[PDB]
Amino acid sequence: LQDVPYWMLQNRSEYITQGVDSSHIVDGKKTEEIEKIATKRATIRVAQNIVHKLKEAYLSTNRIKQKITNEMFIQMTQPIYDSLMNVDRLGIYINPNNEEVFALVRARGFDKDALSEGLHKMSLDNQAVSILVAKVEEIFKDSVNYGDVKVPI
Repeated sequence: LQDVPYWMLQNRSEYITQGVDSSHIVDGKKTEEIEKIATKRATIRVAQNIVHKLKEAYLSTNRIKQKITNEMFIQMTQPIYDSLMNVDRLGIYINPNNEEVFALVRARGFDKDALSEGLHKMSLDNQAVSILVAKVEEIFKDSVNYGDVKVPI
């Protein structure tokens, strides 16, 4: 395993459909296992980045009429995560100081009908669900501009 690069330590919130997370080496787990854990966490981070962007676009030029609270935004994380598809690990690295494994992942897509169904089972009205799902689609469409970038251009 290569050492974590500086770019993994920089703010990468612009790369919404990419996620970076980590796992320490743990008692009686070997590296391959820890890598699976870091990668799952990295994928959960993608869902959290999307939620953050939805909350951001809400609290702007928002068109959503309904009140959506912080708790409701948090509660969107699972339905988004559940809908993610074709999540590629772009990179796996080790921190030399503490043995901690870091993963970089990118979600290439999401299952739009699954997300819709999930949001419809929260207290989100029809218009809210439609705009939110639209916004997730736009995030994915727009993600081609960064794509699989590692070292930023």
